[PDB]
Amino acid sequence: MKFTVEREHLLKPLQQVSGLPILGNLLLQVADGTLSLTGTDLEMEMVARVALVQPHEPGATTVPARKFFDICRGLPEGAEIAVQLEGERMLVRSGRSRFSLSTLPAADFPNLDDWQSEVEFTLPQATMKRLIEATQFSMAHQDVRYYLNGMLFETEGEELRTVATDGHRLAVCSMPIGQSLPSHSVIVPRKGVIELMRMLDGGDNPLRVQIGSNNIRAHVGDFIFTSKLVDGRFPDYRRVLPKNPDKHLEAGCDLLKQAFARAAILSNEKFRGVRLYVSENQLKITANNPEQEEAEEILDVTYSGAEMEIGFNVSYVLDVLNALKCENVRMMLTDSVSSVQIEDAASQSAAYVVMPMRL
Amino acid sequence: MKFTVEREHLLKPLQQVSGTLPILGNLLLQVADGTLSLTGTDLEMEMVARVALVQPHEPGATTVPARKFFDICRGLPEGAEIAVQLEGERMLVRSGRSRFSLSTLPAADFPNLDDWQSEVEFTLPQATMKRLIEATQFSMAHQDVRYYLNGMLFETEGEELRTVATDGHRLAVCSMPIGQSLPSHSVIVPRKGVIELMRMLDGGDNPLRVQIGSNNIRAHVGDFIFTSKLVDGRFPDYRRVLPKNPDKHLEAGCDLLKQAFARAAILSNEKFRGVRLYVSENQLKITANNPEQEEAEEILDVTYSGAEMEIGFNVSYVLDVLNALKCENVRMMLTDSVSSVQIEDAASQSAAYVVMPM
Ligand SMILES: O=C(O)c1ccc(-c2ccc(F)cc2)cc1
Ligand SMILES: [Ca+2]
Ligand SMILES: [Ca+2]
Ligand SMILES: [Ca+2]
Ligand SMILES: [Ca+2]
Ligand SMILES: [Ca+2]
Ligand SMILES: [Ca+2]
Ligand SMILES: [Ca+2]
Ligand SMILES: [Ca+2]
Ligand SMILES: [Ca+2]
Ligand SMILES: [Cl-]
Repeated sequence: MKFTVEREHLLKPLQQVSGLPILGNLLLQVADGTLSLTGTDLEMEMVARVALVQPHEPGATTVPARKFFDICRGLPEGAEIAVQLEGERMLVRSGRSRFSLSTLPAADFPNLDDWQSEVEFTLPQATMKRLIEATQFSMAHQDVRYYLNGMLFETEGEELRTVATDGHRLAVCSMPIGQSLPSHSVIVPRKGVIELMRMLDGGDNPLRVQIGSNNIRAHVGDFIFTSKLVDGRFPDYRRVLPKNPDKHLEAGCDLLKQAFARAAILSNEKFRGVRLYVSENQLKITANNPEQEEAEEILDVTYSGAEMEIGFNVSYVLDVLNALKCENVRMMLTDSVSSVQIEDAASQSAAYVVMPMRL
Repeated sequence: MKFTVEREHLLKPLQQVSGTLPILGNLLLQVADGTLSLTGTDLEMEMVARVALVQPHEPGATTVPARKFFDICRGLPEGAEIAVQLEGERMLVRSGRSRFSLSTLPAADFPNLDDWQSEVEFTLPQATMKRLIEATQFSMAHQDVRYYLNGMLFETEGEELRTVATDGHRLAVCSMPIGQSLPSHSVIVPRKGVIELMRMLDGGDNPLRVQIGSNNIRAHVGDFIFTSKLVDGRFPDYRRVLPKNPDKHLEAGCDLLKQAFARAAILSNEKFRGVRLYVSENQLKITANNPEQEEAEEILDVTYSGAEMEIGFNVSYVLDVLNALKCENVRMMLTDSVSSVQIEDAASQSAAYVVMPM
């Protein structure tokens, strides 16, 4: 096995394939004019292809991922990196820098089980990026309900939808993708969502998604990502969206966010409850803590409904306002014993639900 | 106690004073004559910020949670006027239609550092102190049982102020002229004091006034006064650590040398971090290997016309120096395989670095 490749042609591939010792190595394969690099953690896998325009010789080995990445990154910009197998070592040469790395046999590099694609679609990368970003923050972390440690991907009609919830707050985003789809849904593990997201530069290469019974695959240009799905049953987001919230408050996102952020300073550190009092075109936010410190914020907003009060966890609300990254926000209220739904005031494509607190 | 001050006049002061006994988490606020004073302390050191009060005010003192008050002021919008008043045992903070009520602890409970007398004094540009500290800070020990090494020596000699830092394995020294006839004197400033002192030099034309007592150092810049306790004990003599006659002189590009070491370091021992240097006529070779028998080799062109020699080093120590240096070329000054190396900017003798061989 031998190849010589420009440093910069290896850097993006190496970042994508980087995260038993062999799981800490990358499989390198020279075949039919192409260098393929594979990383895996047994739950998921990334394969990056690099075209080889300089002389090369076929073969395959595995090499420590972090050391090989760090050597390539540490070489000077535009360096040519000559790689050859020599006995049990992998030699890396560029200028008068030489490195001998240990290897493990390509034969021992683990593969995901073979599987069949059942559902497939193509969409712009920017659309997948939007879907994931809109909701990623609401996924559970290492919860006993293992099926919340990931993101639902649901096809229906011509829409792809993502749902994330940690059992307390929920995020949902739907986008039309211009293809008739089966009604189907799957759960992608947390780490898979994150790796998928990192693969997307949002650029001009179409993203092709293939879904099997127990696997998902995403293909963009020179990169192919494969993950196991979470084998479990996800909650129905339709049941948590409030029935008929008829009290809509609209305000500038940044003004609302800064008012909540100040008030939060004097909220309970553990449960983070703040109270809202809504009246004719006015919002008052209050917060207090066990030491009886108090905050109050009054803002002009757009609101015409009945007067009401509601409490909620300000961290959950701030998470939403931070995810939204839009000029104006709509808070869709019902009463003091019901959830609130929050949206970009200009778009229904993403919706967030936060539960009421009694304070 | 009442004052109203523009947000922009409070943020920097609050940052400067904010850095289990609860009162150490509070700031002392004092309105007296034309001035709001803000003090923060941890019993070892103290920062005092003065703010001129041009708007109506009323005298008095209290203490308030530092982080909460800072976070409130910072979170208010650009240009906010911040009206403050003590009401009972609460401090009220108002701006626009934002209102906050903070807990207080009595000003009478706020600890003072003991009074002391100034014995040595001098003034110097902020930039000179920045230079002195940044040149050496990285070489201080962290939690060494030789407590005198967890800090920085500040020495006056002739008209020079000098800093020295060492952890017993590598050493940094930097000396700068300050144009005043000084007594010969040394003190050790605790590492936390060094960090806080450094942080107060941000970062214009106000000069620094330094006062040194038997057990304290104070620094005055602009409207800020920093005071620290000193560290007892017998600091090593940098003149003993500097090689006596390191007459083998190698010159190389700083960034070239640094990146060669940084690559070699990848295949060095993860704990001991050892690399080898082979110096020969106008050439340097760096090698590294680890317990898995992985190997790195770097060869560089340098300017060297002395005898051949080899020497081993902790590469982290060398990288630390090269990253501190900020210059085009470096001079490495060698003695033999079992003696320290001295490293300097090729163009300036104002700082010197010494690394022990391994
Ligand atoms: O124990 C000490 O005080 C002590 C102080 C400094 C050194 C030392 C020796 C050689 C160096 F290159 C740096 C530092 C050793 C020991
Ligand atoms: Ca190439
Ligand atoms: Ca992987
Ligand atoms: Ca939706
Ligand atoms: Ca209030
Ligand atoms: Ca003012
Ligand atoms: Ca302090
Ligand atoms: Ca000097
Ligand atoms: Ca070699
Ligand atoms: Ca000797
Ligand atoms: Cl509250």
